[PDB]
Parts: sequence; structure tokens; C-alpha cells
Amino acid sequence: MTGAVCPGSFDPVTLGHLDVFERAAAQFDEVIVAVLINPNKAGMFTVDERIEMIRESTADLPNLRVESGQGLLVDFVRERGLNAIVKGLRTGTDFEYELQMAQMNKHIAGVDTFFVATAPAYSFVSSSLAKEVATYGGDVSALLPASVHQRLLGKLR
Amino acid sequence: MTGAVCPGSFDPVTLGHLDVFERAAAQFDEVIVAVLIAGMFTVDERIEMIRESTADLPNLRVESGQGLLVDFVRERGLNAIVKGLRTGTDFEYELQMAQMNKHIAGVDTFFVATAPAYSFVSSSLAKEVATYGGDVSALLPASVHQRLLGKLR
Amino acid sequence: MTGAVCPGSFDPVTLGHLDVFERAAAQFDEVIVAVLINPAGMFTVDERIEMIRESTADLPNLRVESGQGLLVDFVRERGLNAIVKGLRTGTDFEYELQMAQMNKHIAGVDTFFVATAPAYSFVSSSLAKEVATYGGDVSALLPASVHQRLLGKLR
Amino acid sequence: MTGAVCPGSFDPVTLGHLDVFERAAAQFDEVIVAVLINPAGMFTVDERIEMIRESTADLPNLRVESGQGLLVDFVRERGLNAIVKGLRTGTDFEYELQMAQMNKHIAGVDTFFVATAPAYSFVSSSLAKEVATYGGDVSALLPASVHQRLLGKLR
Amino acid sequence: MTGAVCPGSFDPVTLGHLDVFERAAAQFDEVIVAVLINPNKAGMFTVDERIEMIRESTADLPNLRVESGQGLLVDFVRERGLNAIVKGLRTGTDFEYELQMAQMNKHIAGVDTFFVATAPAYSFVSSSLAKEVATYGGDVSALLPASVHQRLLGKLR
Amino acid sequence: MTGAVCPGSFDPVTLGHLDVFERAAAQFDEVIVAVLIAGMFTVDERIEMIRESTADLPNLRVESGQGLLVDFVRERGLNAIVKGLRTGTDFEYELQMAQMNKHIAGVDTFFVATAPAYSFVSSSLAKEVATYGGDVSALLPASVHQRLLGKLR
Ligand SMILES: Cc1cn(CCC(=O)O)c2ccccc12
Ligand SMILES: Cc1cn(CCC(=O)O)c2ccccc12
Ligand SMILES: Cc1cn(CCC(=O)O)c2ccccc12
Ligand SMILES: Cc1cn(CCC(=O)O)c2ccccc12
Ligand SMILES: Cc1cn(CCC(=O)O)c2ccccc12
Ligand SMILES: Cc1cn(CCC(=O)O)c2ccccc12
Repeated sequence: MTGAVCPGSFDPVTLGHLDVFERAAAQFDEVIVAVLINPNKAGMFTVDERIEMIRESTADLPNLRVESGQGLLVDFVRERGLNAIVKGLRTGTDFEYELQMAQMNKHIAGVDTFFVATAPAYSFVSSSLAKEVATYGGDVSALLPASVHQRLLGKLR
Repeated sequence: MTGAVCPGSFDPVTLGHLDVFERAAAQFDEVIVAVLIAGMFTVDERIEMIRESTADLPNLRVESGQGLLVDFVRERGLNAIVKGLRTGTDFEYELQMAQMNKHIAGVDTFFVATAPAYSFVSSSLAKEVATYGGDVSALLPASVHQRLLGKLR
Repeated sequence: MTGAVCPGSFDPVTLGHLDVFERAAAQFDEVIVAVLINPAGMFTVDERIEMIRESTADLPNLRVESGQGLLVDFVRERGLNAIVKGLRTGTDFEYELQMAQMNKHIAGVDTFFVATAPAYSFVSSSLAKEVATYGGDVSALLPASVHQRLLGKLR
Repeated sequence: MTGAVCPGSFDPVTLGHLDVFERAAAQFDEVIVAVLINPAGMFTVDERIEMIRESTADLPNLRVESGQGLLVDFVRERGLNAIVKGLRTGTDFEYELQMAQMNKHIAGVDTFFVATAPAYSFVSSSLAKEVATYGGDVSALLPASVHQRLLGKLR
Repeated sequence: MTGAVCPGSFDPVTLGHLDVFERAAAQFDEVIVAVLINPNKAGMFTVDERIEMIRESTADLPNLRVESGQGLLVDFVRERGLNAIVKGLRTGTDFEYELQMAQMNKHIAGVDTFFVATAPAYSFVSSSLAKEVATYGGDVSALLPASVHQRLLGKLR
Repeated sequence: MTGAVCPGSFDPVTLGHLDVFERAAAQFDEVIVAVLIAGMFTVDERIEMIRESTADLPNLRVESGQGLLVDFVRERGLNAIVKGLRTGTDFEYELQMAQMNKHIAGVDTFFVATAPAYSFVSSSLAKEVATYGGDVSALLPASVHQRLLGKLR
């Protein structure tokens, strides 16, 4: 009955994210992808769009499910009877801030955070940089799942 | 006649800040906490909370500041800054400012890491966690914590 | 059935190590602590294993074994393909990242990193030995049984 | 025929920037300084270009142009495929690395990094403006013509 | 008449090195790979072996040549009428030490150092880690040029 | 009665070290340079070179040390260390030692960055460059530089 939560805004999900989802699904009995929403700032994609893009690119992972949430991550985790977070690392990750949040999350709720580095091929993509590059016409098709790329181009046009 | 300035926004002051205040006060004759000024607490409130938390430090005082930090320091006859380091400190930016401050006014900056127990609190993260109901009472002075609860509720 | 290996020299095991062991044992069905030996330290391999077993008596899904050679072979030979490594102040994280990417490339093994608790974040096996050698008190940073043994090796 | 682009907002150009411009112009047959504009600063694009040209008068193989949109398009449209970026204290190097790897992936453009001289390592456009705003003397960190103009904008 | 020196011990050359050689050869009129030797510590490969492995994997680069040296890098550079170094970055590079050496080299000889990050695929290989992995039987064949791999296995057996 | 210890191997002392010595001496009543002990110069030689370079600092003295640094500090009635930062400093290890030293003996560590001009010299790199004929005369006290040339030639 092991389990972990993979949190993020996923606006949109990238292949860097999916790599980490796959590793978590391979190493824990259940994985919940937590799409965390700030109710005070809209992203590019609505919550239902974000979830649909993740579901479409994780259909081969039977022990992974996707849910949205807001507020404290550790409450989302604990209310599902879990106490582990799995977070990806990429080039440009603010690791010091991730460490700060991990120590805080352990302090307030006893939840552990496990970090895993994404594959080198996917290590320089981020949701924000992919959106920025695509906005100005750059080809990011190789860094995003098919469930995302043309939806992204659609939002931009 | 030694002295140092401990600058920050302190909105609110944390035990991380207080730990560094205490070390500065133990190692310099005179310490001034500089409250540099759209946050949660007003300047006077921040000052009050720091004074309340530092009552046991006879050689420490608290003042608000505006403009160049080095001017704040120099206009009080000093030329040392003591700055704390915590998890999530942008140290590269701190170093840039330290070299700039030395260049323009001959003021030295001394960095000291806060205690491990208080190394992951920041004013911003404490407010965020408290806003969503998390317990940060172990990370703030007793007075501050009650005051924070007040601003929220 | 999930599982991970926690590798190190553990010469001696510290409370920083133990914290990570505990978190691994809480999150994986099986944990193996791999005591890695090189061609050299203060404690023998058997002594190190003994100290880890004493400190992890409450962890029934964790076991301790010695290992030699390629870490990913150690992992895969036991039917696992995850490594859990702790992070502390002074960890060469860039080198850990290099090794993690290498280990994934050559054997498909994943590496999960977890930061030890702030209280145990500045202890290391090497620094504890150095401080103890010159009479510093590191008893709050080591398991009780380890601290006793350490004094013995030094006196 | 070799060449590189040196991109930035240069609002205003600093001696840190100039040092890197000089090194680029010494090592490549052609250098283009790309003054990048966003939807916002102290100096207009034309003012920035003017200040860079004043400061680089002795560099005949360097020219200054404004740019918008995708940096790698700016580079490739001028028949080049190298970027030269400076490093200073406070540079977000991890983000620079991310962008370099992205820029290589999407367009085949290489990025070369060079550290500015220690004397100019703590100036940035933003910090110079901030210090000057409150009356600090940054004249040793900026070209003479830039310092004069800066005082003007503030007074 | 532009030019740069690409320095290292190259014991052995890796695909991370070759990527940087290729980028330097594409951006400078001439590139000299400097095989720097400590006369007080032998590596795994002799200087002639190192040079031969580099030459064999750079035959498609007409403006690159390979030479060995010792002592101060900036003397090697300046005695060839050049004043640029091109150095690669990978995962595990001690960048702070590289920066220190770059500032020192500029101070004492006026030589500039340009850093370039190796491709993600080659970002976790190093000569030392490749030797270590191969020593204990791990497969590093995809991280080294053909001119190296079996020579490496030969040294190890 | 303020004071700090500046520890290192100083083999030899550089202008980077001296810059930090000067700042420590300007901000603390009493400074002790601790020469901690197979290098190029003997302990006495290192001490001599530092004394010669710090003659203008009346409140600074130089002593050799062995064993725990915190014992050196505490046995002199102090509990502050001042440590310089340069390009290539292993800051993560410095932080580990600082937290350890606070834990075992209540000694604080204050870090200060050396001036940009002296930020890329280290004892080791200065010796290496000088060994192969490079000019490091701008990076070392005049006395030290001549002494170094002597050891080489
Ligand atoms: C690579 C990576 C980034 N993040 C942050 C996610 C975000 O903020 O959108 C992750 C979260 C979970 C798993 C992997 C990752
Ligand atoms: C722990 C800590 C952080 N900071 C900066 C906080 C800020 O810049 O607002 C400090 C400033 C003075 C003393 C201690 C600290
Ligand atoms: C905190 C920590 C350090 N290391 C490596 C230390 C060593 O090599 O002995 C670990 C290995 C496994 C779990 C936790 C840790
Ligand atoms: C020192 C330095 C900073 N940057 C970016 C600064 C900016 O974005 O304005 C550079 C760009 C080109 C060459 C040198 C530099
Ligand atoms: C990736 C990389 C590492 N290094 C150090 C070389 C070494 O020390 O063997 C390089 C040197 C030149 C070009 C690229 C590289
Ligand atoms: C610049 C600098 C480096 N270090 C450490 C050198 C060492 O640890 O040997 C210092 C120690 C005291 C004062 C200044 C410095």
C-alpha cells in the first residue's frame, strides 16, 4: 500500500514531467498527480484541460490517477492517506527553494519529499519556457506529449 | 565602539531572524535592526514585534529605514552589516549587493547561517503556511505568532 | 512489491543516515542498506553492519548487507531498481546528480534523493570522526551504541 | 567568417557588458549586440543603442541592432549560430544553462559564456540604476557617457 | 585568423569532449586540442594513445589539430599566437574552480576563457567516471567514441 | 571586549587573506590569526609572513594552532570565527563546519567575501602559477612574493 503524490501546476504537462510520473509509477504502488491551482491566477490552460492532457499521456500507467487541488500540498497528501511527495529536478529548478519547502512540509505534517532528476533529454524543458518559446514560434514539439503540442499552438493562435 | 546593522523587511520577524540578532548582539557592542520599507504588517507593527522579541538584548535597538542601506549604516557611525543565511537565501544576489555596498561606501557585510532548527522558515513561507492553516508556532516568537493569527482571523 | 537500496560507507552510521533509512523503510516495501567497501576506514565492514542493525532494530522491512563493485549490479541482482540517497550540508550534489544519470543510463536504475532533518544536516561520518578524535562531543549526532564504540576505537 | 550575437536589455550598458563585448570582438570576425525589447525600462531602445555605440567606438567588427521575438531567429537570420553571454555575480546561471540547451535544441545555436572581469563583476543594469536613484556613486562601473545620461534621467 | 585551445587530460577523450571540439571547430577558424600532461603522474593512457584516440574521432574536422603540453596552459595558448580557451561544462564540473582559473588566466596572460555546456546526452560522462564504471563492468560504450571503448577495455584487462 | 579568530593554513598568506584580516581588525576589538598545522612554508615562516604583512594592525596577533579550531577560539576567551570567501571556496563545506562548530562549542562563524581584485587568488593556485613562471606579484604582499621566489629558485 505504498504511494506518492507528484505535484505541480502542469500548465502544460511536459515530457520532463511524464518521465518523473513514469518513474514514480514504477516505484510506488499508487501515484496521484496533483494539479495544484491558484484560484487567484489563471494559467494558460483550465484545470480540466490540464487534467485531460495528463490523462491522455499516462494511459499506459494503471496505478496513476490525476486530481486537482489547492491550498497546502501536505493536506492533499495526508487526506489521501499518504505521506510522500515525489518531485522532479530539471535544469533551472530552484533546488534551494524546493529544499526549504521540503523541510517545511516535513515539519508541519511529517510528509517526506523524494527528488528525482528528469532524463537528460527532458532536462531543459519547463512549462514556462516551452510556452515562451512556442509563443515566438520555436519548435518545442519534441519536448511535449502529443496530448499537449497542438492544444498549445491553439491557445497561442 | 564596535557595531553592525541587521537589515530586512521582517514581515514578520521569525526565530531565524532572532537567532541572528542574538549572535550579532553577542559579538558587536551595538546592533541596529533596520526595518526596510505592501506587506502584511505595518512598519510600526514590525518594529514592535522585534522590540518585544529582543527585550533581553540591551545593546540592540530597532529603527525603520529608507533609501540606500549603506547610508542608513554610515549615518549611524557604523560600517558593518550582519546578514543571516537560511535555506532558500539567494546567496549570489547577497554577494553581489555585498560587493556593491563595499564599493560605494566601504561597508563590510558579514554573513552568518541561522540555526538548523530555524533554517527553513522565512517570513513569506511562514505567512503562506499559516494562511492555509499550517502550524508555524515553533518557528516564530510567541508574540508574533498570536499577532499573525490575528491578522488572518 | 516495491523496494530500494540505501548505499554508503557508513563509517560509522550517523543519525543523518538513520533518518533517511527510516523514511525509506516507511515508503518502500523492502529496503536494503548496502555497506560499500573500498581498497580503508575506522570500522570493519562487519562492525559497520552491526552498528546499522543495532540502530535499525525497529525497521523490520530493512536489512543490511555488504557490497562490492558496481552499485547498480548490487541493486539489480536483488530484483530492485531504485536507489535512495540522503542529502546533507556538504553533500556534493552535482556529483550525486552525475552518478544518478550514469546509473540510470547503464542499468535503468532510478535514484531518489531525500534531505535529512535539519538537526542531523551537518553531521557526516568523516566530520564526526574528526571532531571526536580531538575530543569534541558528537553524542547528539550519532546512535548511542555508535558513540560508545567510537570512543573505544579512539581510546 | 566567424561571428556571434551578444544579447541583452542593456538598460543601461555597463562596463561589465563592455568587457564581454570587447572579448567577443577580439575572438570573432563579426559581433552583433542585440538590444532586446519587452512589453518597459529606463532608456528607450534607441537611447540604449546610442550608448552602446558610444562605448564600442573602438570595435569596428561589432555592430548594434534592436531585436524582438525569438533570440535564435535573430541569430540565424543574420547567418550566425553562436551566442556569447557574460557571467557576473548574481547571474542566474542555472537559467542561462537551461536557455542555452533549449536554444541549441530548437535551432542548433551554440552559447559561449565568459565571466566579466572581477572589477565589473558586481555591477548590473538594475543594481546600478537602484544605487544611482538613491544617490550612490556608480561612475566607476559605467561608461562615462552612460553615467552622464543616467544622472539626466534621474534629475 | 580566429582560434581557440580546448584543454584537458583526455584520459580518455569522451563524447562529451568531442561535442565541445565540434562546436569550437564550427565557431573558430582553428582549434587546437591541448592534451595537458602531468609529468609526475601517469594516467591510464600514454600521451600518444590519448592523441591517437582524439585524432581518430576528429578526422572530419579539418581545422582541428591535437598537441600535447605541460606547465601553464596560458603559455601553450600564447606561444601559438592565440588568446582564447574553450572549455566544456558537464554535470559534476567544478564550475567555481573553472571560474577561479579563468580569472587567474586572464590576469596573468590576458587569455579569455569561453565555456560551453555539452549536449544533454553527453552531460553525465566524465573520463574518471567512465573509467570507474568500466572497471566494474558497466556499459559505457554509448558515451565514448569507437576509437576509445575497446582500447579502454583492453587496458582494464 | 569583542574578538574573532581568522583560521587557515596560509601557505603563504595572500592579499585575499590580508583583506579579510583588515576587515576583521576594523570590526572587532581583538583579532587572532590562527595558523593551523606538508606545505611549502614552515609554520614559523607562515607566521612571520603574516606578522610582516599585518604590522599596521595593532589589535591583530598571529599564533599557530593544533586540534579543534573551536578549542583554539574558546581557550582565548572568544567564540567567533571570521572566514573569508573567494572564488573556489567550498562554501557548502564551510557551512557544514560552521553548523558543527556552533553545535559543539557555541562558536559563531561570520563569512565575508574578499575584494573582487583578490577573489581568484588562493595559496595553492598562487604557488602553482608561480612554480611555472607566472607573475603573481599583484596578488601577494611584497614580502611574501620575494620569499616565494626564494623557495622556488
Ligand atoms: C521535472 C518536474 C518539474 N516539476 C514541477 C512541476 C510544476 O510546477 O509544474 C515536477 C513535478 C512533479 C514531477 C516532475 C517535475
Ligand atoms: C535569516 C535572515 C534572513 N534575512 C534576510 C531577510 C530579508 O532580507 O528580508 C536576514 C536579515 C538579517 C538577519 C537575519 C536574516
Ligand atoms: C545523509 C546520507 C549520506 N549518505 C551517503 C553517505 C556515505 O557514503 O556514507 C547517505 C546514504 C544513504 C542514505 C542517507 C545518506
Ligand atoms: C555581463 C553580462 C550580462 N549580460 C546579460 C545582461 C542583460 O540582459 O542586460 C550580458 C549579455 C551579453 C554580454 C555580457 C553580459
Ligand atoms: C566536457 C568537457 C570537460 N573538459 C575537461 C577536459 C579534461 O580535463 O579532460 C573539457 C575540455 C574541453 C572541452 C570540453 C570539455
Ligand atoms: C580568503 C580566505 C580564505 N580562507 C580560507 C583559507 C584556508 O582555509 O586555508 C580564509 C581564512 C581566513 C580569512 C580569509 C580567508
